[PDB]
Amino acid sequence: SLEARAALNQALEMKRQGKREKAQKLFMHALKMDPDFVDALTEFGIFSEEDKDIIQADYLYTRALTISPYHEKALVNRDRTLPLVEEIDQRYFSIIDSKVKKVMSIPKGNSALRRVMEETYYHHIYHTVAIEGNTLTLSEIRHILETRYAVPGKSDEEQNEVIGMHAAMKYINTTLVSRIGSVTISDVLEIHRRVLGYVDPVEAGRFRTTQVLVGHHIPPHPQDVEKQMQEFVQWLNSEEAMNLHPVEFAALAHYKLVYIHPFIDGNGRTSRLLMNLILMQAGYPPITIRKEQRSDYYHVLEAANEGDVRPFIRFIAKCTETTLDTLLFATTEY
Ligand SMILES: Nc1ncnc2c1ncn2[C@@H]1O[C@H](COP(=O)(O)OP(=O)(O)NP(=O)(O)O)[C@@H](O)[C@H]1O
Ligand SMILES: [Mg+2]
Repeated sequence: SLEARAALNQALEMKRQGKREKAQKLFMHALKMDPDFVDALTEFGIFSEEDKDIIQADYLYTRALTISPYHEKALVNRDRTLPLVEEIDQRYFSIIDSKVKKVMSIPKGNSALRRVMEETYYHHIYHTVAIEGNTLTLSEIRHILETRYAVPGKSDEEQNEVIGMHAAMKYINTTLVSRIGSVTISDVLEIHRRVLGYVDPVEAGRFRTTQVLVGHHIPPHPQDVEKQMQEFVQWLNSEEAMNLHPVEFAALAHYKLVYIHPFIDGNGRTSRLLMNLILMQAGYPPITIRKEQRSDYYHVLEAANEGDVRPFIRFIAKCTETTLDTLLFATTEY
């Protein structure tokens, strides 16, 4: 209905100008011209809730959600599955909480833990670069970082990706983990400057200025990157975010940054480092997304882009448990 679209637009204009009696009559007119106008049902719901008309607001929201019989069934069935899913997901977080407390309880000086923390550190760099096509072996990465002599017939780009990750991880561990106060945009830029500096020092620590494609994802226009990065770091330091479970917080931080895709390259590596900063600041160890999980990783990011972030949170939860199980399993040393 062309009149319904016009009635709604004019209703939102009258609401903005504070004339709510004229807004109400236009909302009613929009629904008279198109009773199934989702946009007008939802907006008239928001308008109703502002006036503390909770029953009317709920009626309009529920109407918007149940236009056709298949929507009706979807809402009935979802209301049944949700509590069962909330309970399954919460159980999994409590299993992770239990294994974190077991790893944390282990005394820092322990011979077994310290050997394993070193071995996994190189494992973690291997996975974070190998997942984007880096063909370096675990032994080659140990050589590059322990000796600081290059490896034969393997591109300097691949080797400088490793050096950058090492530099970025050391920077986080020394400067950011223990530091008190807010996470700034400059903290993210400082991580990116080290992650990408040794491969592309012109672009390292700098937001992109061009339109890009990330697989199936359309990140914001470069003109909007800075605005969304300001809203992002506001959320990072928000009271809401500090009340989230660390794994959820770390997972959402990771997803939100790769969604914005603010750099021309190293967005994944930076997001995974920011993820591990948040976990370490909450007393969890750094976790790995293995090379083998690339397909699953991309699938849950695509699902997040299309309006459900829970599969991504579960995937990060899964990855966290695998890491904790690896630390705990290495009591074989002791
Ligand atoms: N559909 C998607 N939506 C959002 N982010 C995505 C999507 N697909 C992939 N990504 C992320 O974008 C990264 C690739 O962007 P890029 O700037 O090249 O980062 P990178 O650090 O070079 N790559 P990587 O090591 O694989 O994370 C992927 O690794 C994911 O973290
Ligand atoms: Mg890349």
